[PDB]
Amino acid sequence: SPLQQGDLNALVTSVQSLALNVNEILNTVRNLDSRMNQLETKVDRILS
Amino acid sequence: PLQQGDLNALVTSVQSLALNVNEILNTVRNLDSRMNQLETKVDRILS
Amino acid sequence: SPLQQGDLNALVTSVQSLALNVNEILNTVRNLDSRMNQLETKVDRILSSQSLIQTIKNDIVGLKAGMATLEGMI
Repeated sequence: SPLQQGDLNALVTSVQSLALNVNEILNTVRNLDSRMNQLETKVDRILS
Repeated sequence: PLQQGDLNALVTSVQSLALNVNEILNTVRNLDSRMNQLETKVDRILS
Repeated sequence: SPLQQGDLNALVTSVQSLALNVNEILNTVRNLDSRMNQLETKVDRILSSQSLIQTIKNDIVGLKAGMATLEGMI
């Protein structure tokens, strides 16, 4: 048989779970974005 | 059959990709940590 | 008959084009980590400056004490 589904589904599950993981990453960075909007509003206040 | 022994490179590459996702996790974590630092700073300022 | 590794090769070039973009974002986000650390450094600097601000507010409370003393008579 040719190259079988071993490495195939190995890399496939890898990239799929880690793509949903990248999604969770960008959600955490969205939390980061919100908190940096907060801090930047405070710094705009103090600069005013 | 096929002679495509060169797939191990791409396999370890997608593993390093897993490490890359965990590394952007470390990224957002360190940014959140320095953010907590500066938010304590701005709390001090507002006080 | 089972399919062949056209699935392998085309999907390889696709996932590799996307993974290099992931790694490019990783490069720029390490740069952004360094820049955010520098922002944290500068913010700590300005907070050390607001420590001189604390010293000056203590100077002002001393100054109001002195002004009350001098004003006491005339």
